[PDB]
Amino acid sequence: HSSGLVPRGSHMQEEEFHKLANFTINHLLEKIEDYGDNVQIDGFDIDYGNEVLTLKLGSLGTYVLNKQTPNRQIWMSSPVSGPSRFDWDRDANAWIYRRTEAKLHKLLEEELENLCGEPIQLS
Amino acid sequence: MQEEEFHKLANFTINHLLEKIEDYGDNVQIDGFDIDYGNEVLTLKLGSLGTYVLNKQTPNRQIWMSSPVSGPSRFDWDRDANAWIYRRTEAKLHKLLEEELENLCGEPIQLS
Repeated sequence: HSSGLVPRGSHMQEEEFHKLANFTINHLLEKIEDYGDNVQIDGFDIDYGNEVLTLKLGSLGTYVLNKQTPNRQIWMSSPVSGPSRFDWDRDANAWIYRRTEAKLHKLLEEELENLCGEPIQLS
Repeated sequence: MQEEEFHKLANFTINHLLEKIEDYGDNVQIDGFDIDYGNEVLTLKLGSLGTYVLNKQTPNRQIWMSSPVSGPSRFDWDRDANAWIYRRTEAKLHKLLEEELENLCGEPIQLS
């Protein structure tokens, strides 16, 4: 909660990072948009622009996701768990927060069900 | 803090910041400068240097910021100082952004 851009030697080439990150973020936008149609959250609003993904859950809070290209990471701010950073794991084929080993899609699945009462499948 | 009062101040603080960083981008030369606001989120892309994100967290009555230099922070409104404060470090929101942009872009800025 004090450092930002930290150098690393296992540097995924910028081209490969954009493919994986663009595909993952696009998948999330489509599936969470369907989620808003099947549940009724007062103030629901998901949108993408200037490389940031924004999910407003009304009075429940706001999710923010964005690419941090210098670090080769996806960054997320959550109303439930705060900040986290995700790296691509070539052996698991998923985005992982190494401080806790939580997978990105499974974490959003777990938190959204607790907040809105209905399940979602982002895997 | 009343939810109504939180929305007033936070909209004022974020909007004030947006206009001043737009003027700053015109008077300095940053390759890839791009600032924008939409759906209550403020985004500052400094090209290859990274991306700032600021947004209101209404349940907590806080402004949240993600920085490529210092990472995450949370700000509360202090009625005696008239500023947003990160209580873990006592940093003011506008003074913190002033220091990092000057270090990054070489020119000073006035966000107060």
